[PDB]
Amino acid sequence: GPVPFSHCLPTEKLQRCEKIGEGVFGEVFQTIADHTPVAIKIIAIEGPDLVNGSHQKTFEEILPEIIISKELSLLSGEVCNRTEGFIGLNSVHCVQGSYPPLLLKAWDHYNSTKGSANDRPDFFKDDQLFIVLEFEFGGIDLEQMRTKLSSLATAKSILHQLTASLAVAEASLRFEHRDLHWGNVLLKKTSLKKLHYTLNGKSSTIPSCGLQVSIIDYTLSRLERDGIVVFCDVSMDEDLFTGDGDYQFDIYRLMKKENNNRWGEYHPYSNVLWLHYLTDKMLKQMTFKTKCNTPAMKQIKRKIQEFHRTMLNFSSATDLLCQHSLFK
Ligand SMILES: CSc1ncc2cc3cnccc3c([N+](=O)[O-])c2n1
Repeated sequence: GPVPFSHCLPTEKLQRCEKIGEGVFGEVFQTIADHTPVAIKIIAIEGPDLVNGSHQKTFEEILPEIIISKELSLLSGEVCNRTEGFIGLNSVHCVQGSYPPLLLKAWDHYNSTKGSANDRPDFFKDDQLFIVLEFEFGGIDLEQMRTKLSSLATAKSILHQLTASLAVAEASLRFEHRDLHWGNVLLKKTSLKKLHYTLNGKSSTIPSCGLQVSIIDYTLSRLERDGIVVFCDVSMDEDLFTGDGDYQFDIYRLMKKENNNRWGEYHPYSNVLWLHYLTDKMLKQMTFKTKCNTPAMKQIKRKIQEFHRTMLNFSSATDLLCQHSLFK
């Protein structure tokens, strides 16, 4: 059956919770257990109350995110198709109860300093169900790092980490992220110079430039094992395809064109679209502490422009990884 919040967040862990993120879906908290930071994603399910102005998902509607989080976490421990480029999933729990007052306290501090688009989650009764996803702490998203990266050299490492991770997932799981906006790319300092991946049994390395990328948030994602497909059917969604003000909202339209509004099919070009969006973000909205002033740097800049100009003529992240000149 379900367990109380205390099962997931004993006193200690609860008292150390800071809010780090939010969406229509719910709330993300940072905390510490065994000296180790973790992120807690908390989602209300099965209830009749609107939350942040939308209906709660049923268990059946939240399953696909649970399944896909697990599958992509497991790639860190595989052999033929191995990557750490997704986020480690420590645990999943179904929780019953009102929202812990100590989580409300973390929620209020966030609302005060940063401000929130969400309802104060203080209106839940003691029968309310939540899914609690605990992740390894993956760092801070690429959006919030807009002005924080050192040079375009770092950009190349990020795009390489992202392409390799998506390629490994393509080969293993026929995976599409389908919502890889720069909010869903996390960066973390690493003292490792090379990062390792295996694709179809063949191991290579990517220079880190002191960063480790983690792809998050599998709420729109798709994959399959033994011809069983797990996905979010957005065939009948309206709002997803009517956004503007950012290349992001074009990718929703361009995905729907590629797959003729059939979201069960495998179209790995969706990964190429998102990688083009991210490459576009690197050149147009990221600003670096050190511009390209030396000759070897202006080369890296030209190769990323060339990437941006060409990558849409590749059929998958796999095709990019193995055929694009940026990665030779
Ligand atoms: C879904 S919005 C969000 N905002 C911020 C986050 C930060 C995270 C840090 N580390 C690991 C996971 C993290 C997640 N997540 O996957 O739910 C985050 N999610």
